[PDB]
Amino acid sequence: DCPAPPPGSPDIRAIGYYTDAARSVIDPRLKTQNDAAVKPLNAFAAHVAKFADAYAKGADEAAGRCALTWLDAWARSGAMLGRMAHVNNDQSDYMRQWTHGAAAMAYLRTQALASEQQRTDIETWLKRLSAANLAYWDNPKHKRNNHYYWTGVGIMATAVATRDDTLLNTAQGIYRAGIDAIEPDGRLPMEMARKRLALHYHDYATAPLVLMAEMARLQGEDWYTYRQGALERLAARVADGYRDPSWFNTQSGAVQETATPKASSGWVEFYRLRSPDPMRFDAMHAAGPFQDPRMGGNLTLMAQEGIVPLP
Repeated sequence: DCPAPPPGSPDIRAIGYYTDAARSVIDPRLKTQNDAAVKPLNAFAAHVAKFADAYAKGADEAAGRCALTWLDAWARSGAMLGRMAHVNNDQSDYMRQWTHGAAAMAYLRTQALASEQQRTDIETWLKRLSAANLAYWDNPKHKRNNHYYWTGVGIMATAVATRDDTLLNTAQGIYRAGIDAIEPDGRLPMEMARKRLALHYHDYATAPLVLMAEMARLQGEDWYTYRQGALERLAARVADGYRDPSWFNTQSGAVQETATPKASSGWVEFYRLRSPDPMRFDAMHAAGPFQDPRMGGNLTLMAQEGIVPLP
């Protein structure tokens, strides 16, 4: 039975929860407040990915159609296309970026089940979300860290699902901006500035980059050839960081928070298949399986079976 979706409100009212300039110290009451405010967005993402995962298992046409029912409801309500309410930061825009990515990823996986009506309304919505999220970054002040790279997930998934060569080129630029930002020692300076979370955010920056390159495979393109060796350096630094945080400790100036690779760390499920040295990523692979609705759902199964299930 396909549950009723949350309201697809045009407006988003998120609240930033970091207190320091490095955006590494969390106010627990602001975080709890945000989680309540963005509950319909996280619930939307979690369900459409749940439904896409179940469709991908086979013999569950119904789950794929339930994902589409949710997507079509939010598309027809103009969800997230209204006001991005500013409380103390741009958290509302960050949510639109992540939720667009989850929505476009789910559509990419389930569109074979979509009626023409659903295709028209969802794709129009996803293209409007792509234009809105991209326009946010037209402001110079907004620094293009991992939030920028995650914006490429929704743009890329929309591009592949709609066969929009223009959005494809926009997504490639976002991917390449990330690859271009990798320094010769493997670091991403804006993620290295997050102190105790430097490892966490190098991990979180690698995830959309890898996902974009993997979606490019769906159209026969090998984006891993761009600046050959840069992504490998970044990805290896992350894998090494979970083994031993000494290098991140030294370059960030802070002792990294102890954490097991989880969720969006599942970019490793794909990258271990692309790396010339897969054994570097066995430790991270062993922490699987990995699931993240913002990346389409079960990364462990998608790496084995493909992002888009066979119709």
